[PDB]
Amino acid sequence: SYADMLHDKDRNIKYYQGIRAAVSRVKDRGQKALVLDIGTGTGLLSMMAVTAGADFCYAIEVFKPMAEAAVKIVERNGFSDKIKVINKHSTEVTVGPDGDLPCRANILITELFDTELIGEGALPSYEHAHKHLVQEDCEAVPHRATVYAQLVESRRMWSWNKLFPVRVRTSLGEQVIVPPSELERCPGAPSVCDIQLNQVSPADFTVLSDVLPMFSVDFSKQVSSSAACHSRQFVPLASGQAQVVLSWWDIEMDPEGKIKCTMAPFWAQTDPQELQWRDMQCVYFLPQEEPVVQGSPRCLVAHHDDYCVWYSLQRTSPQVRPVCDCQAHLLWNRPRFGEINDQDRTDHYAQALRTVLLPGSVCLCVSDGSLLSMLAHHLGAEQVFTVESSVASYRLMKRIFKVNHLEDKISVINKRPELLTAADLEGKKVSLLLGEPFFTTSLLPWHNLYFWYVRTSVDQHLAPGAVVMPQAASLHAVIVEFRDLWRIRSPCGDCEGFDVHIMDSREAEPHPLWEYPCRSLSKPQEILTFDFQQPIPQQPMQSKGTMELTRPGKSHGAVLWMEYQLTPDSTISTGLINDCCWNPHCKQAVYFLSRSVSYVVEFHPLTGDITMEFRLA
Ligand SMILES: Nc1ncnc2c1ncn2[C@@H]1O[C@H](CSCCCCNCc2cccc(-c3ccc(Cl)cc3)c2)[C@@H](O)[C@H]1O
Ligand SMILES: [Zn+2]
Repeated sequence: SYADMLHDKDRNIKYYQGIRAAVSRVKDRGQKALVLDIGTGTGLLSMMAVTAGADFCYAIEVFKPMAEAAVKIVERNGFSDKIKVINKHSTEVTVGPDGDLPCRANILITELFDTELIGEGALPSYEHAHKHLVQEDCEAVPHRATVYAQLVESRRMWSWNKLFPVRVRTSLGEQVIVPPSELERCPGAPSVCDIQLNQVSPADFTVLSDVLPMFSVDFSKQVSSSAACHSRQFVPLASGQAQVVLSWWDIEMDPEGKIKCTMAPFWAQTDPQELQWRDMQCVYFLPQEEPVVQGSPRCLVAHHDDYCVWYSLQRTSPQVRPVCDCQAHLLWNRPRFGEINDQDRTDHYAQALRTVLLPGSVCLCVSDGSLLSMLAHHLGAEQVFTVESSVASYRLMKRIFKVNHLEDKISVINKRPELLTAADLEGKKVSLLLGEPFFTTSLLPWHNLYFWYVRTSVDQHLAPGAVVMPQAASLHAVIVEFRDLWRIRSPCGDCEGFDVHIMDSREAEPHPLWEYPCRSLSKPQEILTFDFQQPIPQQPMQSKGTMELTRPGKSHGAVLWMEYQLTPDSTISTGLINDCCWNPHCKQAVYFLSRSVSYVVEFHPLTGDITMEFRLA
């Protein structure tokens, strides 16, 4: 997490300018400059405050390992005389004879901000600090933040929050899978969706409002963690369906507002060429979509408690954070909603099924919260068994079956799919085991090989000449140059003249690369192939190999992903779709390196784990 904090020169330079100005304001009134730095991490901002002329710094860090690093970094840079590191939560910190501080500080520095601004406890930390740790009449860096909101319509972003009608073409015309009405009514998951709006095509949404300033936090004055709401009257820039609130904040480092960072996306700033990349923006969903009309004014309401923000449109006439009362939002993350609502993807799976559905086939469907079972039945399966391994998921799938009048056409088995019995299949044999494959708990692409393990575990229940779908799957890699993402894992070593070197097999990281532009240096190479049609070989699959770097640029990482061979005539990619183009529904794995790259990759059968190394050569 704290590798990103150092690579952000714009953040560091602005904190440094704020700290110089805030220490000078205090020294110039003839006063002792006493710094309280809540969330010191490395101590960088405490080291800045001393170079600026602060008399002492009290640097608070709750995470022991970081506290201990901060102690060593302060010593190496020569600041131990003027910086005391305290390993506690700021709310446990006291002023007194047996206290952490001898007296209240008069310069308050923090970096307790996430994408939502208040999600890392800034409101309660600042509250406790003004109450107990800081003088009235005190400098704060940052001085003030402001949260902005922009109302939009976005089929694509609304497809992260709602189940749409799903179409399949049967022999006897086109069929429609409709969503349970309670989904349509749900406010959705009571949590922010944090995205790089800079990578959203301006075609994917229509702006309905100006950028509205919704509220400000003044860090120099007493701050409340109390629930509040802020209403802004606005004039719709156009007519359409109010669906999504795009949000971001800016900070001012000084009382005059001269020193400023903003998280604003490209289209809300004056010059795209002056943009400074961040490791971003918020996407919220209105609890109901509703039409707005050009010229015809409405009131957008920002709500917040001590950690959470949420949005409503005030009724024309005319508060707990609403929660999911439909189940779906607790089982399906935003990407998964988007994935299920991709009609081209459903069409591609439909055509795969028309192929491998021999007359009177007996389908077992394996994949969490999957619509394949409904497609299978609509396309002429004799009988459909499906596995849902949680009660919540069992109940949601039964609910979707019921409202589509298929409650007696599809059997849900509520077990771990590998532990399935002959009686769960009503003594019938499976002619067609099928899946996406998708499982809720899969973090890396190959975790979905759990499908293959299940296929192995249930061999004895498969009819002779049983077809599997996917029939096979392959691990693919490509070496890439990242526009920006390298900074997430690239040691700083020197940070504004301060030495943080003490801060600066390898597990591949999952990342939604549709949000992180990059270009291919190698050609894409198939690394391992998995034959689902057969059991898992109980001996590890290895594969040494070479990838020739054919266009120039810093070889930043190997991007790994799955492809699934559905039928012989049909394949689908969770990685490259044809700057690299990435399937926006799945996370790809990145191996960070640290005229050719060489690899050892090994798949382990007892686990599904894959160990790998990528060395330049
Ligand atoms: N109350 C606490 N007391 C003591 N330690 C405490 C307390 N809370 C927390 N921590 C510690 O503070 C430390 C920090 S937390 C927060 C985790 C990192 C979040 N940045 C990531 C990020 C994303 C997006 C934007 C920005 C950004 C951009 C510009 C500007 Cl100008 C300012 C910020 C930053 C950790 O080391 C915690 O362990
Ligand atoms: Zn819900």
